[PDB]
Amino acid sequence: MHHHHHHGKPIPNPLLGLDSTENLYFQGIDPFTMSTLQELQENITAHEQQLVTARQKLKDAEKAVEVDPDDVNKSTLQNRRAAVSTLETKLGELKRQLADLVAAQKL
Repeated sequence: MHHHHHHGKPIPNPLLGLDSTENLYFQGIDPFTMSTLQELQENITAHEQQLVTARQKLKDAEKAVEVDPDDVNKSTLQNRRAAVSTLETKLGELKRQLADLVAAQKL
């Protein structure tokens, strides 16, 4: 260099005590908890369309006791209506997986 300086510092002051910390922190994570949202909210929707269709399949089984009322086409109703019960059990448990999932898409 081609120049000079005259910098300096004063003497200390009687304030002795805690003067250092360990507050250093960092954060980052994969999106997998909401990749699971995108799968499970789609699982809700597909198991809901399979549930509207299970309603529609039970209406097609009512359409069967309409056309040929054997005790089976009425029991076959209770079977299609049993898929609606499968599907409905799922969607309560599924929409609750979401209420747990969704409450972690926050994090």
